[PDB]
Amino acid sequence: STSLSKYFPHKVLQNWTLDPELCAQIDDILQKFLDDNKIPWSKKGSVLEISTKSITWSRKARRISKSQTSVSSLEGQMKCELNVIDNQLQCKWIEGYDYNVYESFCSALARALRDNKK
RNA sequence: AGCAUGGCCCCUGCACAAGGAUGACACUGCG
Repeated sequence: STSLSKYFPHKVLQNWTLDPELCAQIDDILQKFLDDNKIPWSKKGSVLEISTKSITWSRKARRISKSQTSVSSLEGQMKCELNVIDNQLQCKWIEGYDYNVYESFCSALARALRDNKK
């Protein structure tokens, strides 16, 4: 009953159920989301890799960029894999130490899924 | 899939704050 991770993030796979019309539009939704926020990504087979060096989708990030700030970046690096298995969209966190960037990306992705579907 | 704690995506906001909305959530505590 060891606890060497008594406060580490214990959720690393995020899943979203997808109806037929989501399953059909998942590709255009994903491309829009990723390219409208300038998010680096590449195809690694049946899987997408996202490698970010800084948060670029946050409202805070928009405030920092659209404003001339002394530091024009909110850094924090993270890698994650996007997949579709069993009519579910999965995002697995595969690299990084800051969980908040990965959960921030997940929250924005979830918002994208609710918006471009309704 | 309760209550507390917390942050996340979105809105207001020069910064720090403080709100608002909302859905997906989560470290641990009551247990």
